[PDB]
Amino acid sequence: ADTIVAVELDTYPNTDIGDPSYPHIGIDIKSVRSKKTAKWNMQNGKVGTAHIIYNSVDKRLSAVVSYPNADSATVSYDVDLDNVLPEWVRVGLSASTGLYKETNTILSWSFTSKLKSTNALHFMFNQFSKDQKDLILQGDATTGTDGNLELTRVSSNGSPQGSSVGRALFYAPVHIWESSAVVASFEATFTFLIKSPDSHPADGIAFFISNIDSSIPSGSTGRLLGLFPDAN
Amino acid sequence: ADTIVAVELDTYPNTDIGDPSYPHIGIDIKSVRSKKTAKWNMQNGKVGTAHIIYNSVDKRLSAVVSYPNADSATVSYDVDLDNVLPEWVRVGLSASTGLYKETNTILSWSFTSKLKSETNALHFMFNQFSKDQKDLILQGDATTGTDGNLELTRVSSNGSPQGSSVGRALFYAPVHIWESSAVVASFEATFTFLIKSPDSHPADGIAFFISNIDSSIPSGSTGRLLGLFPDAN
Amino acid sequence: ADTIVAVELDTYPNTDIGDPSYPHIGIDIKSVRSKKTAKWNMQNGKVGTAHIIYNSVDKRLSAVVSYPNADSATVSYDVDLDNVLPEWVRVGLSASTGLYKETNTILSWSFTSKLKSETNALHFMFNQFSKDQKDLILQGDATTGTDGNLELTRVSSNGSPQGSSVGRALFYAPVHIWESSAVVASFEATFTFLIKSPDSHPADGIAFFISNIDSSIPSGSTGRLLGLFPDAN
Amino acid sequence: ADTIVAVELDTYPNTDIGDPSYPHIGIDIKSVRSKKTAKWNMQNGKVGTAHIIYNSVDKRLSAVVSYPNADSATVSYDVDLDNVLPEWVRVGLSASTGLYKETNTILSWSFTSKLKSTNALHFMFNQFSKDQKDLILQGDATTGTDGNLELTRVSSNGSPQGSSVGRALFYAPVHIWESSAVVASFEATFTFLIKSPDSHPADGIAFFISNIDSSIPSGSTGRLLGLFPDAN
DNA sequence: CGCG
DNA sequence: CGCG
DNA sequence: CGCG
DNA sequence: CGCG
Ligand SMILES: *OCCCCCCNc1c(NCCOCCO[C@H]2O[C@H](CO)[C@@H](O)[C@H](O)[C@@H]2O)c(=O)c1=O
Ligand SMILES: *OCCCCCCNc1c(NCCOCCO[C@H]2O[C@H](CO)[C@@H](O)[C@H](O)[C@@H]2O)c(=O)c1=O
Ligand SMILES: *OCCCCCCNc1c(NCCOCCO[C@H]2O[C@H](CO)[C@@H](O)[C@H](O)[C@@H]2O)c(=O)c1=O
Ligand SMILES: *OCCCCCCNc1c(NCCOCCO[C@H]2O[C@H](CO)[C@@H](O)[C@H](O)[C@@H]2O)c(=O)c1=O
Ligand SMILES: [Ca+2]
Ligand SMILES: [Ca+2]
Ligand SMILES: [Ca+2]
Ligand SMILES: [Ca+2]
Ligand SMILES: [Mn+2]
Ligand SMILES: [Mn+2]
Ligand SMILES: [Mn+2]
Ligand SMILES: [Mn+2]
Repeated sequence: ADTIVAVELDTYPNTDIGDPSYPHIGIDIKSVRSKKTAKWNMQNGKVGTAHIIYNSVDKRLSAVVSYPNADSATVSYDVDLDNVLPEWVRVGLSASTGLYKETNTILSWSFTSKLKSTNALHFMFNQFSKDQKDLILQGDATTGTDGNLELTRVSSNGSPQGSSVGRALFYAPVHIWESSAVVASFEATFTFLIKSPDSHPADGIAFFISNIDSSIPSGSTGRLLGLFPDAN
Repeated sequence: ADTIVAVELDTYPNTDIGDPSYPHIGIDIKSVRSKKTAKWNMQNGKVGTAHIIYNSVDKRLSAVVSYPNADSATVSYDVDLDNVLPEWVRVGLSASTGLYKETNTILSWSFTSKLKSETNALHFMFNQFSKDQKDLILQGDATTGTDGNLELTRVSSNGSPQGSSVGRALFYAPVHIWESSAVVASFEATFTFLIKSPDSHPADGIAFFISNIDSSIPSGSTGRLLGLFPDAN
Repeated sequence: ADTIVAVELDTYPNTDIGDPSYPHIGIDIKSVRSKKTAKWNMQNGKVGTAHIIYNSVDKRLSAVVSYPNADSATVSYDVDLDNVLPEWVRVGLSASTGLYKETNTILSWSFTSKLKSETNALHFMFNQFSKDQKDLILQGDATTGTDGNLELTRVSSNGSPQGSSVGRALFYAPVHIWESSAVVASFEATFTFLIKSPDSHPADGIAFFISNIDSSIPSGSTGRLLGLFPDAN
Repeated sequence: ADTIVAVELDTYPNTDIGDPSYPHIGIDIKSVRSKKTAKWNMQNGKVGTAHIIYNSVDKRLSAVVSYPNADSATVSYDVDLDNVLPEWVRVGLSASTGLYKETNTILSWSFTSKLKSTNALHFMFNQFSKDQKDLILQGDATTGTDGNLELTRVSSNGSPQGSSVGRALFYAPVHIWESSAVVASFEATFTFLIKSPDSHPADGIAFFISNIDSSIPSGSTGRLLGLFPDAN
């Protein structure tokens, strides 16, 4: 399979596969069964912000998700990603729907990698164009609509569709850990708009790191958030 | 053909095809016959530095090349790159040898692109090069890992630079260099190099280039063509 | 006197002292009588954006001012700032009112300086302004904390802009803008603003300026003097 | 007194005041008695590198000190700096000598602060000039010698002097924590050269954060590393 | 750039 | 939100 | 920029 | 590296 390290924004509780009984941010290592979660006060129709953090010193992958004039949700997890991910990886955003639906609109996406042995990579998207050549769009992902990236399908009228799954990956491979490295670090930021006219919103957005050749697994709509082929 | 916009560091004056009678920095638009050149006091065996700058406001592609405790060579040229290059491009370094030889060692390479239309941005910095660099497309004789440097032309096991060589490094991701509905667009590019030649005739040179995404080394672009051009038109 | 190099956004044509017959962006070297101006379609009540750029290679101080879904105004001027400004300077925003009035609200302000001689660098970005901003020297009527914005000229409790007002924000740290033994020197400056006037005569304007470290608002630099100049020479 | 948060590079063991029996990196909160230390293989005469890290999510101040072709030393400590430092602070380098001497040469100094409520500050020094107007030099600190910052005094010949103390602070105050802030972070980097012809080298270099008006305390040469007035 |  |  |  |  693909090797997956993700930060999940789960909006629908799949209690069948260990999700808590409420919308959660979670830190996912190689399994949709998060290794740590937190209660997340999802605001239907409000534009939200996600900062994900890791360095080689603290070896702690942390994330904050937050809305204007509101409290935040934090989740952290201690993991050596040098023992999990290959040296070279791709970084990406994923999203899915199932029986229930939501828009998976990405307005902004920023990512920075540093290796003091210094080597560096930084990209920032605030507008998305119709032909975004430095993005690998997989599944139902689309660019150009209001200058935003729409990871799952949404009607001309605006109505989000169900049983949808799509991903954006940055075109260039990233060196996220080096053999002879003193410090390695990455920051990742994105703003999003999950809006659902149906009061049961599903299924969620995730930042992920994966092997370079990563592709949407067979039937990864819904509970699998476009990352995992099974709920193991 | 490929569309090429390059900054050439010509160490070998090919007077035959319009090169001045001396080693020159030049600004090359779609032709190896530079549209602007300047005298460059190339120092055999010394590590040197190249800054290249362009913006949508000044629409002026400029370059400075320099060695520690020595004077600089500057070249500028007014060109709307929105009228020359496609929207999406790759940025790269090229180098060649021919009748003579030189090492075309790159120790560092930095590039930044900005589009305010609310800014979109790409920045990469290489100070070490690994044996398996997946964020680089090596074409021709180009190789990485030797002293953690990028060697664009071939170097014998013995350490001596080889002749009739040509190789290019391109950054893996395509870059958006201009958009119609953008207010300001800009790029900076920096690289350090080591041109060293045991032969007192050093040839042929190093160049920063921007090109169509799918760009590839032209056949027989060894020598005066610097791995960019198929002909000296 | 203070030495001033400024980019003026003149909303009130003072034809008396060489302002063109319309609202203009201008490049001001040591005189309010700009050494280059351009027609600026100022939009009352709309948030606008200003990019200002200069390098040691092109020695050309350039500026773009623009509002969303509208054309830009550009101005450039060739000047060696190494021949004008001292080595160390402060960078600042200024604004004034006089016969009429306007709000001189600054929502954002970004500035970057680089000296490669191995690069020395300074960058600050303000998107919020707090009530107690210790990294800013407010002079005159300038104030912070109102909506998290910087209000260079006075605004009544009622919300209406006041006349015969002048205030300036300077970044606390001195900046090294040029060195003798430097190969490349550069600065970028960005700020968003809101000029809104209930009076259909809006006055007087906003300006980015560089100046000697100890620079201070000249006496009676309200109005056509934009808080930079003591006289209209 | 001044309010002090420092990362100490202690080269001489003052066992009198809790220093371990060997050269250590340590994380100092309001006392020269570090709240955590680590063994540091100081290389006399070799140029070394120091990365210091903190964010509001992990609330963990961490540091790595290292030399080329050698293993590193790490020290971390969990502390809310919003409960320790005032909102506005100055960031600085300090160094001292006592009975025993060393050079306290700084070749490089970089510092970055971020507040997503984004506000930002970044300065990088690779050369130091004779009149460095954006630095507040206190005590014996000097700039211009080889383009380096010399925090303690060193003879024309090169010989480092004893009972010396000097500090560099960046001119501008820094906002290191905001009331209504989602994320706050700072990185700090500096290269240094501690060289001692006397085989007993003392006393050390520190990165510090302090109240804006901070000044070298009375008799803070030696064990006090130019930060503390007493060894409490 | 140096030699014929 | 439906099915045991 | 609009009014005398 | 000196002093109990
Ligand atoms: O109208 C809103 C009603 C609230 C919904 C019920 C929430 N409670 C709940 C469920 N739901 C059952 C799980 O399976 C439902 C069908 O599964 C499909 O739909 C979702 C939506 O995208 C997807 O995650 C699945 O993979 C699949 O596509 C619990 O388990 C629980 O608690
Ligand atoms: O101060 C300026 C130095 C003057 C150099 C004079 C040139 N020396 C020289 C020539 N002249 C003719 C050049 O073409 C012959 C060489 O051809 C091959 O060698 C070079 C080496 O890269 C290459 O540019 C060509 O394209 C070709 O591969 C000599 O014959 C000689 O020696
Ligand atoms: O499309 C361009 C608009 C044309 C504007 C015409 C000017 N309107 C105007 C004048 N003309 C003389 C200007 O000086 C008198 C005003 O003096 C005070 O007001 C301004 C406001 O900031 C200031 O610049 C001056 O320095 C002084 O404080 C009027 O009298 C009038 O109305
Ligand atoms: O020639 C090298 C010999 C090694 C030195 C001894 C190390 N062992 C040791 C000490 N030393 C006694 C502490 O006080 C000594 C005098 O103190 C003065 O000198 C130092 C040097 O800068 C300074 O830290 C003091 O504040 C004061 O200025 C231990 O305690 C221990 O273990
Ligand atoms: Ca779920
Ligand atoms: Ca040539
Ligand atoms: Ca005016
Ligand atoms: Ca000590
Ligand atoms: Mn989940
Ligand atoms: Mn040429
Ligand atoms: Mn004017
Ligand atoms: Mn200690």
